[PDB]
Amino acid sequence: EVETFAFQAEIAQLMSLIINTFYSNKEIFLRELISNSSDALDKIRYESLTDPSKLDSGKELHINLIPNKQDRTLTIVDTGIGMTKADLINNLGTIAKSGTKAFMEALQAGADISMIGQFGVGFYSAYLVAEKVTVITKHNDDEQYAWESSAGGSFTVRTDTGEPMGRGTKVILHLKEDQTEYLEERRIKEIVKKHSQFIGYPITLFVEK
Ligand SMILES: C#CCCCn1c(Cc2cc(OC)c(OC)c(OC)c2Cl)nc2c(N)nc(F)nc21
Repeated sequence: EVETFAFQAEIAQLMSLIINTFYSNKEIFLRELISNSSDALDKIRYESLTDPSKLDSGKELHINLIPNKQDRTLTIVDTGIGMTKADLINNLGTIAKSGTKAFMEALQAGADISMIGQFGVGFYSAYLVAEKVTVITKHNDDEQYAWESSAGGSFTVRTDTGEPMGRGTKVILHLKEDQTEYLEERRIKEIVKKHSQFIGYPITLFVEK
């Protein structure tokens, strides 16, 4: 069964602001998601130092960026720690509520949307460029899940029966019609170099086709 959930009103409000604010500097979505990847790869590596079996679902620690012009998707893939169903439905939203409030106050005081990552809610910058976001994820302790949302106040979760990933997270950005620049190899390399050049994991940019 596909389960449908309501976001918290605060998360829904942050999502509308991201969607609705005039703000040209949309490219920062990408460092935010790569930085999320990097932090998740730090967590699995750190956990595997006192428990080596945590890497039996895959030893390689890396980030892939995969454009697809036909589907109009940019996918950010990591082999980090992954997320459990409790993360997807409850834990992450509980934390997000307070980083939301702070981010919202900061914008009023004169901060801008690019600073979102400082408030633990940078994931939502995905909606600068994406009309829908699908998150596929598998943690050692749980099953493989698909989370999805096009904003509008709700998200769904379901067991994922697609191709098993081992361990880690794929964020599939279904791009808005006017943001297909983020599918172009030269544009992605530009942004990675500008904002993500010191990530301590190999980042592979796949090419089409
Ligand atoms: C916030 C925060 C950090 C943790 C959640 N998270 C994120 C950000 C994120 C935050 C969310 O709530 C604030 C969130 O819920 C809608 C979310 O949804 C699937 C993601 Cl991917 N990306 C990763 C990732 N690549 N890998 C792992 F393992 N965890 C991740």
